[PDB]
Amino acid sequence: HPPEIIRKPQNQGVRVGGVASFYCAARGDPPPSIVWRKNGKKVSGTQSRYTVLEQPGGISILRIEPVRAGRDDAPYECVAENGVGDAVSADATLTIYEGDKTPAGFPVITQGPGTRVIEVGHTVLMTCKAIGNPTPNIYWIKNQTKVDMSNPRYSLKDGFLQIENSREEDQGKYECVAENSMGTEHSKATNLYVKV
Repeated sequence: HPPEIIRKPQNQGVRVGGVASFYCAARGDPPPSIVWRKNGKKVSGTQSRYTVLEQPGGISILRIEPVRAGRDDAPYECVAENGVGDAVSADATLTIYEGDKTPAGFPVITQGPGTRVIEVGHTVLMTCKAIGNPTPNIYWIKNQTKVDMSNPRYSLKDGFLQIENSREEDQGKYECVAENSMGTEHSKATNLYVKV
């Protein structure tokens, strides 16, 4: 059976020097593989600044950082192939904004997470203060992948990430992402250290 894309990548508008990422998810029988194309050519995670992350659920993420004007702004494609003769694809473009040429209402992170040390068993609240029009959605990434918010110790409070009863496992490099219809901004990433 032909594969189907259950989550299409979305156009991204990002500031020069920032982080861009596209998400794609596909499934099928036989199970499909996902590849990313840029200007019609395969993208390889072997090249610097480009990273391809796979996760269970048929998920592939293309992450680019830092983005360079003239180099990374292009139409991309997610292509899901089953290896037996069928493929499907979905397009998404990366638009890069230099200087103050951002769309009006583009998300601004006025305070991102800062370097923090927390004692085991203590609660930490990581700040992400962002503004935009529309009001931005906020989500959290640790070590390049979305934080699993189904963890009962993790929750969002007005966009801030709360980790209760911290464990050594929680340590890592966190960033928040502020997104709306006008663009996407990643905060600088910072270390959470858990002191035992």
